[PDB]
Amino acid sequence: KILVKHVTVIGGGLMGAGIAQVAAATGHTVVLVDQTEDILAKSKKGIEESLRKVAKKKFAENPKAGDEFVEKTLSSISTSTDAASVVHSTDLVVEAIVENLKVKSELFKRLDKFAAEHTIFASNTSSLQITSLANATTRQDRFAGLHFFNPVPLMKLVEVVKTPMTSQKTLESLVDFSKTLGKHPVSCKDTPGFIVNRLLVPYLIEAVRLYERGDASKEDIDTAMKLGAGYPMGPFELLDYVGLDTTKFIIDGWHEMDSQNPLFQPSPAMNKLVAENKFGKKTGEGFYKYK
Amino acid sequence: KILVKHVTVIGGGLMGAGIAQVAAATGHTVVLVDQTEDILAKSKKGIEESLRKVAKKKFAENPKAGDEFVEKTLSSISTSTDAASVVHSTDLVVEAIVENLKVKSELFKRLDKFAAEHTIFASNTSSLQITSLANATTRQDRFAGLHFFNPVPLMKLVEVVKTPMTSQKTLESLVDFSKTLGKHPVSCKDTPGFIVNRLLVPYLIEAVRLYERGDASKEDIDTAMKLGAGYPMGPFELLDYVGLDTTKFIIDGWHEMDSQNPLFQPSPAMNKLVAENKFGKKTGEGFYKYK
Ligand SMILES: NC(=O)c1ccc[n+]([C@@H]2O[C@H](COP(=O)([O-])OP(=O)(O)OC[C@H]3O[C@@H](n4cnc5c(N)ncnc54)[C@H](O)[C@@H]3O)[C@@H](O)[C@H]2O)c1
Ligand SMILES: NC(=O)c1ccc[n+]([C@@H]2O[C@H](COP(=O)([O-])OP(=O)(O)OC[C@H]3O[C@@H](n4cnc5c(N)ncnc54)[C@H](O)[C@@H]3O)[C@@H](O)[C@H]2O)c1
Repeated sequence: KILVKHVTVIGGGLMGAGIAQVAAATGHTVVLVDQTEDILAKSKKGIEESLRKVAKKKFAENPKAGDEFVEKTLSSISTSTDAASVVHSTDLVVEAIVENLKVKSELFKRLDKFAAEHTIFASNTSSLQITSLANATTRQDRFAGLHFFNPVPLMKLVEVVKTPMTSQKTLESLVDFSKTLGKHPVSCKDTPGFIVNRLLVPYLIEAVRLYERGDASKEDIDTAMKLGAGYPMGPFELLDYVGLDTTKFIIDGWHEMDSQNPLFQPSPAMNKLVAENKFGKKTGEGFYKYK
Repeated sequence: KILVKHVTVIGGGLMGAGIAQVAAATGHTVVLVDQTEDILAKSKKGIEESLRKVAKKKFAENPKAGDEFVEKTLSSISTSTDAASVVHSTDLVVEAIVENLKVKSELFKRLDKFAAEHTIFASNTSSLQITSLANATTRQDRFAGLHFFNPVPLMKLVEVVKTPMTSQKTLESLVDFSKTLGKHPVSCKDTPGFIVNRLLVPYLIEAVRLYERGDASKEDIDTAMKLGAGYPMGPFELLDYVGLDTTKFIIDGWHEMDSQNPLFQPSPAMNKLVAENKFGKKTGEGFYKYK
């Protein structure tokens, strides 16, 4: 196998900035690639802001050590606006840019030409096929899905999505890497939703459907799931936290890849808030209205 | 309305015992009923302990008022082998006997006679229609669902199921009662699974379906939902914990009542297990082996 040391992260937004911070904090050389040197500027700023928040907790009884952690860490993170030139020496490329088949495809198709032979490609896509992406390269044996959860620094889970073409050497390399990140890996097939989302989202909708038929109220349904099922958040809050447009996007996508399926029908009450920019907490209002 | 002071709890089983307990423990004057004397004894003995567990290790400050308290409470819990001889004065009958429509149905048709006027009837059924139980009487406006979660003394939720026949007086009556037990009531129509199980069980099966499909492993699914969703238990752990039969039951039932929904579509894998008495923990083997 291979030991991942140098990690190139493409896309420096929510997920990527996260994957960056974590890879660093656990002693990995990280190159953070995005489109504008200014995007990268803001990107890194946030990572610093997030690292300090973590430092006041992890080194609360010694701020000096705290301040060191942030410096040392944050230094292991370098940036670039052109992945093309920093990938001939990287061990792993973790992609987490716009959820768009066309765009990712071009990126990988291009990167497949520059990255070194041993380099592993991994997409953090929640809804596309890890197989489509992999076939946009001649490196399929070294391509997989590394699906993280937001916020990355906090979520201990990671799904290692394999296609029929992914070699066992690649996996082990990715499972180790994952652990080094202080995360816990679960093996999954290239199927819609992987594990979590496939069992979580259909559930969130059913709760909306149950609300639409008038059988119970939003408030009660949440209270019920939280106190009766032991869930951290009721389905209605959860949807507001992860964002309706995010969820809507995913659900419609599956719905197409299988329209005659009941579990994927569009929740009209859910297409309201979306078509009205009530996406969730991102925008201060969804099923609930936030301060 | 009615301020439920006296209570009758038909059935001293798992649920009955909790209700009986939590009830008396909250000022109410309970009465425990079952079929045999051997039974009634054990139920009350097992109550004591639980009370003490919420005593010995509970009541941090002053330990003293425990064996006193445990008596005050335990002392206000009569016991009969015939409900007919008691419903005469109670003002709330909570049934929690074997999950059988006929059996559960006749009992009610009977008690409807000997019962008092004001008296309210509630069933703790999880898989039957409250409406069809209420019609085994002529007190439909005072018959409702009272659904508790195991273990009663701990789980602080209670689903208050109303039939299109249940009266407003009868609901607020039950709500107040629910609240004076420290429990938090949520209202819901008489639909299958009410709220919780309606949203919980299809997910458990979906989990099992994902496994059967071969997409992932029992262990990974479990690790996934626990670490990614935040759930206390993985779908297969939880299933083995509530019993494959208990779960099989509920599903087949809702399936007959609607065989076209794929949600209720039974899982071969689960029948195969139940078909060879592997119900889970109460057998030491469900999807997992125990000892
Ligand atoms: N946020 C979630 O809830 C979540 C969870 C898991 C996985 N994901 C997946 O992660 C990916 C990104 O999600 P996000 O929330 O981090 O996104 P985002 O919208 O916060 O940021 C995407 C970043 O990608 C950059 N980008 C876009 N096109 C690019 C290109 N061609 N080259 C280089 N950089 C480019 C942007 O400039 C932007 O900073 C998606 O594929 C999505 O499916 C999202
Ligand atoms: N245990 C759960 O997870 C759960 C949760 C909610 C609701 N319920 C519902 O509660 C009811 C009982 O479940 P349980 O788990 O408490 O079972 P259980 O078997 O522990 O308790 C039922 C009690 O009823 C008694 N009984 C049987 N037939 C009787 C009759 N004709 N007259 C008087 N007493 C009789 C039994 O001897 C037994 O002690 C069912 O209707 C079920 O759907 C169960």
